[PDB]
Amino acid sequence: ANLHLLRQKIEEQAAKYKHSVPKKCCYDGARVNFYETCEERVARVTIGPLCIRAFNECCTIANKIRKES
Ligand SMILES: [Ca+2]
Ligand SMILES: [Ca+2]
Ligand SMILES: [Ca+2]
Ligand SMILES: [Mg+2]
Repeated sequence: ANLHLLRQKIEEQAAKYKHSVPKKCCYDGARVNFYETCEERVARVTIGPLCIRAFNECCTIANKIRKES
C-alpha cells in the first residue's frame, strides 16, 4: 500500500471533525483492512451519527487508497 499517501489523506479528512471522539472514529475506520467491509464493520459502531459518518468516510478513503496501490 501507499502508507504515506494514506496518512496524508486520512489526516485531511480527520481535520474536518472538530472533536477528538469523532476524530478517533475516523482513525479507527481507516484501520479497517481485513475481511469485513466498511459497511459490515461500521454496523457495530454505536456512539452516534457523527462517529458513524466519520468511521464510514475514513474507512472508504483508506480502502480506495489501498486498492489503488
Ligand atoms: Ca488524543
Ligand atoms: Ca475502535
Ligand atoms: Ca473497556
Ligand atoms: Mg474499544
